[PDB]
Amino acid sequence: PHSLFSTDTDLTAENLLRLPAEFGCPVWVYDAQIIRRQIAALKQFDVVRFAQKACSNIHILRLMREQGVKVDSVSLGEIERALAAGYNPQTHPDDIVFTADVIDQATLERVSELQIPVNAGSVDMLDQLGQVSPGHRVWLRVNPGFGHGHSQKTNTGGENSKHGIWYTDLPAALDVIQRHHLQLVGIHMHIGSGVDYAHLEQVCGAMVRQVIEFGQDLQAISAGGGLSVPYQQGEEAVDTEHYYGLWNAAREQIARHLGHPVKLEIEPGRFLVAQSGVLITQVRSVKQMGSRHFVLVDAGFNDLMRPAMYGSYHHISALAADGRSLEHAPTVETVVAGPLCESGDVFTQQEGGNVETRALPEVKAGDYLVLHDTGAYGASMSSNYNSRPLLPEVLFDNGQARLIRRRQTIEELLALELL
Amino acid sequence: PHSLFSTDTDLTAENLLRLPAEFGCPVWVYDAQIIRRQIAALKQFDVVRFAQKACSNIHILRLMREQGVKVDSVSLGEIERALAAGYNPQTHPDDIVFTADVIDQATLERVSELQIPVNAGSVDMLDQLGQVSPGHRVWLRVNPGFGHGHSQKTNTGGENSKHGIWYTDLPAALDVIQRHHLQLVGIHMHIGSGVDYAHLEQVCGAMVRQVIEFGQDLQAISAGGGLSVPYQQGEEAVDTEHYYGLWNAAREQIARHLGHPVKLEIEPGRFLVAQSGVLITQVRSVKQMGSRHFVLVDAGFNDLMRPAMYGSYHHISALAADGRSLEHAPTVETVVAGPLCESGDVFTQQEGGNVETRALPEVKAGDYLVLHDTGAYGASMSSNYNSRPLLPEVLFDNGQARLIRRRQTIEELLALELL
Ligand SMILES: *Cc1c(COP(=O)(O)O)cnc(C)c1O
Ligand SMILES: *Cc1c(COP(=O)(O)O)cnc(C)c1O
Ligand SMILES: N[C@@H](CCCC[NH3+])C(=O)O
Ligand SMILES: N[C@@H](CCCC[NH3+])C(=O)O
Repeated sequence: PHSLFSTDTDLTAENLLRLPAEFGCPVWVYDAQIIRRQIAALKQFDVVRFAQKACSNIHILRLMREQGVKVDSVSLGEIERALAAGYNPQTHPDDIVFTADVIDQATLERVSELQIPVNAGSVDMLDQLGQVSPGHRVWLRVNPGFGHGHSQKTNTGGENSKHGIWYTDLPAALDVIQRHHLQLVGIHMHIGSGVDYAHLEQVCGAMVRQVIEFGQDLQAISAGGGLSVPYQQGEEAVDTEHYYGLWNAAREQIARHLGHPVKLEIEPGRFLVAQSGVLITQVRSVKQMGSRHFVLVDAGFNDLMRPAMYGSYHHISALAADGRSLEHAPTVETVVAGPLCESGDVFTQQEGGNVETRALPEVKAGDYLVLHDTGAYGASMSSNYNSRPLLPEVLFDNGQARLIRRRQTIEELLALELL
Repeated sequence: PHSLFSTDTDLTAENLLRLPAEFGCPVWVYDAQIIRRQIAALKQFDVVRFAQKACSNIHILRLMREQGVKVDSVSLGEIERALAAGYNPQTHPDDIVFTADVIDQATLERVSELQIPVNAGSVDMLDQLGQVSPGHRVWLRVNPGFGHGHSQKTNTGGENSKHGIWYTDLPAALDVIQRHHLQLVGIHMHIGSGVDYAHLEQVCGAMVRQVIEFGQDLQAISAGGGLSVPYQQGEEAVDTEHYYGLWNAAREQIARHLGHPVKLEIEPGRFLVAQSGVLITQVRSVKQMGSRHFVLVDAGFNDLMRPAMYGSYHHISALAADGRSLEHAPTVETVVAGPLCESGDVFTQQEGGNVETRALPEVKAGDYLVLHDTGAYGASMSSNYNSRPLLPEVLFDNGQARLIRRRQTIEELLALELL
C-alpha cells in the first residue's frame, strides 16, 4: 500500500484525519487520480471493460466512462447503475455487456428491450435469451477445464466452479446459437492469474485452442479480470505490458485464423480500483484480553467483509485524534476488531479464522485507523448486518473531497417493512 | 429440518410452491407458529430476551413482544427496530437492553435520552456511557477466560475474542461504576454451548464464581444465547429443561449469596427463529461441469451468507414447477450454486471452501429449491453484493401468508448516490 506521509496522492494523513469530522465515520474514501493511473496502465488493450461489481458507485462509473472505459454488468441492478452513469446501449451497443451464468425474467426483458449484448455462462441461459430475443448479440464465457488455486475449492474455472460453459459443452452451445439465430460477438474467459504468468499463458493458450476448435466467426475476445494488487509490503505488482504481450499474442493467432482483426478486451475490477480506496474508522474501545491487546473500531465485517470472509490482508495505519504524527511511534502487537455482536468481526485474522496481531502505534478511543486498499470489494460487498446502514462514500479529485454517497438511514430500511 | 410433506406447520410443499408466484422470487418465508413453539420451550426462564440480530423484521419483533419476549439490541438500528415494534423504555425500562463491546456518539445520545439499560462489554464503553449519563442502569458482559470451539480462532470468549470485559479487569470496571455512580442491574455472559452440557456447566460455574468474587449487588443474571438447532438429519435438539436446570442452579447460588431473589434471563437468537424460516429460490441454469452436476438458482451468498461464510449446512428440497411430488424421485449428486459473478457463490460447500454435492431430485430451470432452517442469520446477514436488492419477507400465521417486507428496489439504493 501507500504511505500516508509519502503521499503524492490525496490519501494523506492530514486529508484523512479531517474527513470523518466533515462526512461522518466510518467512511469510504477514494482518490480519482489513482483510478486514472490504473486505467492508463492498460492503454494497450483495445477495450478496458470495468467489472463494476468491484466498486459500483455511479460517480466512479462516470469517471470510468469519462476515461473511455466500458462496463461489465452482472445483474439487473448493475445495468441500471451503468445507465445512471451515462452509458447508453442505443447509441453505443457494446458499452454495456451483461455477464452471468444465470438470467432471470426481469433481466431478460431489460436486455432484450435495450439490446444489451449478453455474455452467457450456461447453455440454459443462452436458450432462455434466444427464445425471447431471437438474433440477440452474445458472447460465450468458456470454462477451459481448470481454474486457479486449490482446485477442490470453489473456483473461477475447473469442475468445482459454477462459472462458464464447460469447454466440451460447446457443440451444444452452438446448437442453441443456431436454433435462435444468435449473433456471436465474442468468446470470453475469466479465470484470474494475478502475477502467475505461467498460469496466464495456459489461459491464453486455452482461449486460442477453444476459439479455433469452435470454428465460429467472432469480432472480439476477452481476457477477463483477475489482475492482482499487492496488499502487503513488498509484494509484486502486475506487469501490464506482460499481460498485453501474452493476450495480444493469443488475439493475433485467432485473428490470423479468422482472416480479420479481432478486438481484445480486458475486464479488470480490483486492479483499477483497489489501491484508490481507503476506509476510515474510529477507535472506540481498547482492552486487554489475557495476552491479547484489542483495538475495537466502529467499522465491522458488514462494512469491509474481506478479512472475515477470506482472511484478506488490508494494511492498517493509525491517526492520532490531535493530529500528532504517529509515524515513528513505538508499536504494540494489536488485534483489530469491530463493533458487531459477532465473534468473526476481527480485521486481523488469517484464512480459516485464526486471530493474528498487527504492529501498530498504541491508539486510544477517539483516534482513527485507516484500512488501506479497500477500493475493490469493500463498499460493494457491504451488508446491513446488525441493522447497520450502508456507509457514506467520498471521492477525492485533485485535493477536493466530495460526497458521492450519503449514509443510508435506518428509516429507509424500515420503510421496507412499514407497509 | 422438517419434511415438506410431513408438515404440520404451514411450511408445506403446496404452500411454498405458490408463494413465489404471489410475492416474487427469491423470497424468505417464516411460520409464526414455529416461533411460538420455540418460545414456549423456554417458559421456565423469568425472561426470554430475543437477540434480534438473528431475525430483525419488525413484525417478527412484534410477535415476540406479543408473547412476552423482551429484546436485545446491538446497534442504534436495532434500537429503532425495537421501538417500531412497540417496545417502550418509558413505561417498561427493561424491555430493551443495548448490548455491545463498543458504543458510538449517536447511540450514547439515544440510550441516555430513552434511559435504555446498557450491557457494556468493554471498560472504555462503560466510561463513555457514565461520563455522559451518570447513574445509568448497566449490565456487565464478562469474558470468563474461555470460549467455545477452536480457541486460536475468532471466539465468543477466551483471549482470541473481542467480546466482554476480561474477568481479571473487573476491579477496573468497578472503579468506573463507582466513578460515575452507575447502577448495576446485572451480569451477563454470552459464550454459547449448543448441546455440549459439560461446557454449559463451565459457563454456569464461571458466572457463579465471577459474580460472587465481584461482590456487588445486582438484580439479574443472563445466560446469553448459543442454543443450537439441528440443521442436519438426526442431530440432537437442545433440552431446554436441562439448560434451565443448570442456569437456575447458578442463579440460586447467586441469590443465596446476595440474600434476595435474582432474575434469570436467557438470550437466544437462533433457537427461537431458525427452524421457522425457509428461503425459496428458482432453478435458472442446470449444467454439467466435468464430473460435477451443477444446479444454479436465483438466490446467492448475498441473500443467504452462511454456506459461503462458514460452510453452514442448510437442508435443501426441490419443488417441481408443475407441482408433481418429487418425494420419491431418484436423486443425483448435485452442487447447488447461485447467480453471483463470484466463485464462492456455492450453497453446497464445506467450511474451508471445498465443493460438495447433495443428493437431490433432478430439477430443471423453472423448478424451485427450498433452503431449510434459514430463519436465523438469513435475511439478517443479507448484503447488496452485485447490486442485488434485499429480498421480500413473508410471514405465515395459521395458513395465511402475509408480506412483512417488500422487495428493496435498485432506485432506493441509487437514491443514496443521486445527491
Ligand atoms: C469479478 C469479475 C471480474 C473482475 O475480477 P477482478 O479480480 O476484480 O479483476 C471480471 N470479470 C467477471 C466476469 C467477473 O465476474
Ligand atoms: C448473537 C448474540 C446472541 C444470540 O446468539 P444465538 O446463537 O443466535 O442464540 C445472544 N446474545 C448476544 C450478546 C449476542 O451477540
Ligand atoms: N452469523 C452467525 C451467528 C453469530 C451469532 C453470535 N451472537 C451464524 O450465522 O452462525
Ligand atoms: N469478493 C472477492 C472478489 C471476487 C471477484 C470475482 N469476479 C474478493 O474480495 O476477493
